[PDB]
Amino acid sequence: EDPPACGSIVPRREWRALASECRERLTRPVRYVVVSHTAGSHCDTPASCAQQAQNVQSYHVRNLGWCDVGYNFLIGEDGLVYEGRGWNIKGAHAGPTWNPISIGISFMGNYMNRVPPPRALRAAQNLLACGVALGALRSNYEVKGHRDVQPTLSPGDRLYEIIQTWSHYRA
Amino acid sequence: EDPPACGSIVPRREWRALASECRERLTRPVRYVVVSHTAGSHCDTPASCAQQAQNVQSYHVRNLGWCDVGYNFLIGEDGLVYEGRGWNIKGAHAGPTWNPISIGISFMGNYMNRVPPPRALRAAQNLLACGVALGALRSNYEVKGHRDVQPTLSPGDRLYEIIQTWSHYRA
Amino acid sequence: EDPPACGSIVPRREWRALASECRERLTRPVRYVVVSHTAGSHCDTPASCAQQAQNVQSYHVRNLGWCDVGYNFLIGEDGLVYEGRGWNIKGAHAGPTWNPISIGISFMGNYMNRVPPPRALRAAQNLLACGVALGALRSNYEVKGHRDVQPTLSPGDRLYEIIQTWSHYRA
Amino acid sequence: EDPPACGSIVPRREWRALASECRERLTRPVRYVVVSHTAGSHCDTPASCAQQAQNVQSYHVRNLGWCDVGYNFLIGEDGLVYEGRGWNIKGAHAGPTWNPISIGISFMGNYMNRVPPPRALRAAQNLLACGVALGALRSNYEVKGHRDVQPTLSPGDRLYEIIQTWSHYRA
Ligand SMILES: CCCCCCC/C=C/CCCCCC(=O)O[C@H](COC(=O)CCCCCC)CO[C@H]1O[C@H](CO)[C@@H](O)[C@H](O[C@@H]2O[C@H](C)[C@H](N)[C@H](O)[C@H]2NC(C)=O)[C@H]1O
Repeated sequence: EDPPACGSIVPRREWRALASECRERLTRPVRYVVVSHTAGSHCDTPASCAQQAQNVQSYHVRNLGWCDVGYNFLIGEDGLVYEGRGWNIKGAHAGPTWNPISIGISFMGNYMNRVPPPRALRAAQNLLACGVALGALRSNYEVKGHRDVQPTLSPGDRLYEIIQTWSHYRA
Repeated sequence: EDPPACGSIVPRREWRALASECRERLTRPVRYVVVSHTAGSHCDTPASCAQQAQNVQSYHVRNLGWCDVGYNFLIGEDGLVYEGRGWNIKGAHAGPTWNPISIGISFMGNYMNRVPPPRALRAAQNLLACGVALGALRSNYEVKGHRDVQPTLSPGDRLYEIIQTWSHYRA
Repeated sequence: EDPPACGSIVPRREWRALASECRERLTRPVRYVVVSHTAGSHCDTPASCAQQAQNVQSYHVRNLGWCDVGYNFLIGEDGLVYEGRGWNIKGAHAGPTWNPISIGISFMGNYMNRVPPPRALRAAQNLLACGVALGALRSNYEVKGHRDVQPTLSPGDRLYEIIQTWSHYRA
Repeated sequence: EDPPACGSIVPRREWRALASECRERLTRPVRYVVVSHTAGSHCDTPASCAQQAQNVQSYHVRNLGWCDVGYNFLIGEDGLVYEGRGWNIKGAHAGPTWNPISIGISFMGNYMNRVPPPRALRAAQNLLACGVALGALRSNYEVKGHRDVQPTLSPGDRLYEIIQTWSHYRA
């Protein structure tokens, strides 16, 4: 019934992100969502996750030389979502074919033999519903696992197994 | 005008590869080589390695819908090099910025907690030496680990540790 | 295969096409689409365009000796798509290398100094979407300029600039 | 900024439409499609037809005081479809009972003693199929004539007998 009717996100300033230099935009409404995992260590507190988001971005910006952390959003096990490039900026998370047409959300950690806590799954699914309500994502958007569009084990066997059951999943 | 027959490479026909639909070419001499691992199961016999190469290609062609296996060459633990897209066709292994200026060689297996056997490493260095002798690679080519140009664990912790010591490795 | 017959295409019979003698088939689904221009006269009415398509086929058949108009489909400035050899038959528009693995669509007119009207651009893009829907083209098909696969001016500088901005365009 | 709309519909702005002031919405997917003729002048080219859509709109807006042209979509004899109120906005073409539950498509011209060209009929069929793909029309919708729901000879005797032969028509 009123404008800002969706999910909470930790803003860039809050997790002390380096300023983005990316300018290429995505065309909303976006149809695809690609779920990946950072494949590294997980975090489970606002404190550790903010730090983890800073490290992921550092690697992408410092080492890979990218304009900003590749993901549009990051999901910490603290149950919070971390603002990446956002709903309107093209990400670098699934290749030249899917980057310009999807939203890349990455779960912080490695989920090959471990599943994310319920609160992390709720945060991600709450975020997608937020993207629909805002008009950032199509009402009939499609969820893919990173390994469905790129050769990689991401988002991890256990997590990949989870998203396959999701309402919007379409391999 | 010197022609060296230093190719102990297993032809696509020999490992029963599906025909390639790729047509884009690489401009020789190529300056970079990006080393990755398939992060899948490894193989130590010509027979099992031809089969694993088939699987890797099947994943890329049938699941990802690609023209061919993304790597220019694959390295088996059987100590043999398996022909991928070859020296002249641009591969799909390190992104839009690196694919067109590099040769991607991938070790079949996951090297986070395993090192490839000496014979696999010998195969890879001999393959790169052969590339220089043919004119396909610059004599002063630079080797990069996959994780140095893209966010990923590839080529695995132990293998990455090994290639960082290589003469041609560059930050 | 899939219920929806897609897009509005002017049937061969409607533009008074000479019967085709072509028999070689394409392998479904097709990966490539080569965009060309006829470099001939443009037409902006259903009548003038049915005539020009007849003229193009006439030149190809009667003067070049081809089994039919070499293009799989023709686009008119009248905003309609004119059926050539169709989705299932191999055309003659990009040479011995590409003809066997691509769909050739051609805009009727010379676009070195002119751009095709928006209706022609929309007709071309919906035809392709239709090809994908029909299973004739791969979901991840790639669009190429005629100049990218053969040494030619086709499809003309102005049109070439436009197809480069297309989502499925790959240099 | 991505690929354009299906059915190759000439956008409002392309046929130089006055801005719409309508707000009442239909709840897609819609169950009915009512076919009428404008009983106005006919046109057979993109230029003439854009002018006629302007004429029809001008009459409904300037003279009848409507928020926009009554029809959701207009079909020209040039074989193109012209965007009227579109898929989401309730039209004014079949009265208070039928306007809120149907999509109204109108053939530009008088068809009492004339049949519209095959392409105009194809554009109409193509428009309806693209409505389902978009999710605006019920995958299994129903088609009615103007005289089947209102006391009028619209869409004309000739055009009326043709739509009766359609596969989605309902008594
Ligand atoms: C200039 C012309 C180049 C093309 C010449 C080759 C002709 C035909 C090749 C096969 C087609 C590939 C392009 C279209 C495409 O299917 O995209 C891929 C997405 O999967 C799917 O659709 C799955 C369909 C299922 C969904 C059903 C609707 C990946 O995206 C890929 O696109 C490019 C080429 O493959 C690569 O540069 C890119 O590089 C890299 O390649 C490496 C695998 C690397 N590890 C990286 O992952 C990638 N780069 C980045 C930055 O992520 C790669 O991931």
